[PDB]
Amino acid sequence: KLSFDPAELLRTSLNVGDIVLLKQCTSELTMCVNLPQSTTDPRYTFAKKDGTLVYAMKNSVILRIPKPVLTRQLIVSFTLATFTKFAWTQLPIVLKKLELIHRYLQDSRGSKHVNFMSLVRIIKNLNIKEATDAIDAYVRKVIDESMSNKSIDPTTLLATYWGVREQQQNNLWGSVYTNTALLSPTTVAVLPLKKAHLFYQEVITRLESNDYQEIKAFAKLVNDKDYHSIAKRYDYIRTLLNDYAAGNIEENAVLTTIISKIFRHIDMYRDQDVTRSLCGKLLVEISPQSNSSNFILGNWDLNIPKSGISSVEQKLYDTAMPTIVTDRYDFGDMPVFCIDSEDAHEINDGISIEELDGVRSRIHIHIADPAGLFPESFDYTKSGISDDVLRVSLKRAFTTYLPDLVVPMLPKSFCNRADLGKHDRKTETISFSFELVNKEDGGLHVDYDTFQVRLGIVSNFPKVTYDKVDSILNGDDNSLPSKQKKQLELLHTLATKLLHKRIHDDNAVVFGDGFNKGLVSLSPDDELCIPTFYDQSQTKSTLLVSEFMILTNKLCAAFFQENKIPGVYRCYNGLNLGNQAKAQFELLKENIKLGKLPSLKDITKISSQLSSSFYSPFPLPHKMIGNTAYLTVTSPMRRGPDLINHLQLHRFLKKLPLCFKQEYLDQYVWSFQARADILKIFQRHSSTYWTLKHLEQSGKTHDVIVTSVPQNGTVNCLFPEYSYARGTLKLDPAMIPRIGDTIRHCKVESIHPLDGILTLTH
RNA sequence: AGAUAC
Ligand SMILES: [Mg+2]
Repeated sequence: KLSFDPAELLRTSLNVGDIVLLKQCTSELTMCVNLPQSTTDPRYTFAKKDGTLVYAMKNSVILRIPKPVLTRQLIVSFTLATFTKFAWTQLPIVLKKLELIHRYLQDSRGSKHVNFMSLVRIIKNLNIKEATDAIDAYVRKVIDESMSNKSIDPTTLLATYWGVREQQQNNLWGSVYTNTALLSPTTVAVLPLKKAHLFYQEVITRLESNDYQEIKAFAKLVNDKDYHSIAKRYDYIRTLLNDYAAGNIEENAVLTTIISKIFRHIDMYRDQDVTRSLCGKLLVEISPQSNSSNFILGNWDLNIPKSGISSVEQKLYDTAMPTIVTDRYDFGDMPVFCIDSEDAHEINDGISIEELDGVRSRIHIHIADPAGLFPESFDYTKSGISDDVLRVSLKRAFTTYLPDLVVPMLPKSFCNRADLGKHDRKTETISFSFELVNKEDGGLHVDYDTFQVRLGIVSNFPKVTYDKVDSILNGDDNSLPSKQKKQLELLHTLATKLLHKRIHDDNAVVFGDGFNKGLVSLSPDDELCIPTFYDQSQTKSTLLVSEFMILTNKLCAAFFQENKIPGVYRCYNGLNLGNQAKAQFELLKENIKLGKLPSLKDITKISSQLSSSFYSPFPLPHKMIGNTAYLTVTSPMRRGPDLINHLQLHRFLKKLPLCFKQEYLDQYVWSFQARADILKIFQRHSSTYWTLKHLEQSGKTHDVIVTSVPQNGTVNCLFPEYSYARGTLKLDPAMIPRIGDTIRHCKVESIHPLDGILTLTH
């Protein structure tokens, strides 16, 4: 065991024996020595080289290496020491490689990510002496050769991480993202030498010369409120403030000091902690009157198009057209229900039912077929991907949905063509058909032998929204044909039994009330700048739609496995938990069978025992949805995993050579999981920004629920009324509260929206 | 933190 397989990360959860890097101890190795014991305290116990323990949140783990009292302490310590030693020895050599291959990976035009693993492999497999010979070809040989085994050397891994954190300080690499489920790094940006490293070197130089004269000249202009000259003269400083508020340079400490000096020289801002919000306030103050300014949108990793690389790609997307334009089953005038919101972009799904008997119904799930618009759907002559629009699409591994804006994974042209829901238009689908039988027990049974996958056509699309459907199933609405209206009631009654089945039979875990309140929508102004809040609805139509997609996705799992097809699955492992905690958890899991579903107060206590879901190149149980594999196909225009599962289908159904061998898959799943993580983050970050910006506009008291153990006399908390208003409370020393506890009257200390900071007193 | 849709 000198190397390990990245796959054991997916197969395993955090467990004792794991060797970790913590956010606390980024420069010392640690090792998990105990798991959480209760809901009262859900932290893991880690041991340092010194035998000193550390208790930390599962998510404080930045990277993970999978697996007589004194002997145990001794072997724990000597192990950690050995790994550190061999790690340190490589490090001066690794820094040299990092600077070097940074020359080959960099793109001159903007930030560009790379799989962190692929990167580690290059570090290991590279000879500096051969790379410097006047016969480059070598380096490119090592990079392509990174694809093979796929095993990874832990010490090189550790050293590379350390090397990157070091060269991060020179604006050579972006942040290292650590996936929540695997607890391991996924990707890191490679920032351009001239546009970021070098630019900020010249900035620092020009600002410190003649004892910070230009800092001084600038701060004067600000105090004299002459914003005009700032524009002509000091735009490089606006840039700097911008890169701080957006979160691009928040890790370069020189620049933070520079910024401290500037605030120190400005009257209003002089005494205040240097926070992105504060850079935002200033930058707003010295820039022409806007209506809103979400600066998170400037973030390089969020990677919205602004000049750059993505600005190049959208120049293609704007003029791209799916001229790839044949043996499909036609469903005729059979009606297809596309139950989406009024404010929807991509219509990926439709439902059709045929009532055959009182006992039996046949179901058709018509998924848009974006895979069809590309030569790769059918072309067995060329292995891999030749197409521009397709490579780009897979790079934007999902559509980016934010309260501010949306960035579709696919071009507008391809979306109009592939979209469902266009009435009386012959519309290509991929359709999954099967039959359900009502069972004697009142239950329901699914005939997998009915299950069928076909390339179809549909054209009869009833106009429907989750609301219209709901008012229909209440009787409020009767604008629909009685034949159509009854297919809905039938579908709704089928889902109810599907859901009841998933709970009692698949031991699925399904959430109750309160879980998605105060979500964020922008409203426009006298410009989308007004936040309005809502709850995600759990209704008859959502229940209907959801139950079927879940089922569709479960079945393609079965299909891909039985036919030995490489697919992108979505998995969920859960946590390794202490025996007393596993009972606190299990006690809640029987409550869902019995009829009570968990409250968010109840979930807060449980939330300290949950994992997150992750994509995988091979089947693993998604242990929430049920006890079985799960492969997402229902949203091929907005999820890359689904989109890839479709190209495999096109190949298979036309009995062609498949598009992807299993090896090409692991590379993409890494690419996808990376982009998935970034998006979860920036979704939370922006909505938080807006939750807080509203709490600012609204003006001192609110009720909260405790969500953490006191660390330095302070707890984490959340607002029941708002999902993205998470803060910290300074506990009153006069008295300690448990997790899930409510505190009704609380004083607001500070609010920093661009930073996500919310502070309170009791 | 799970799920669906977007
Ligand atoms: Mg829909």
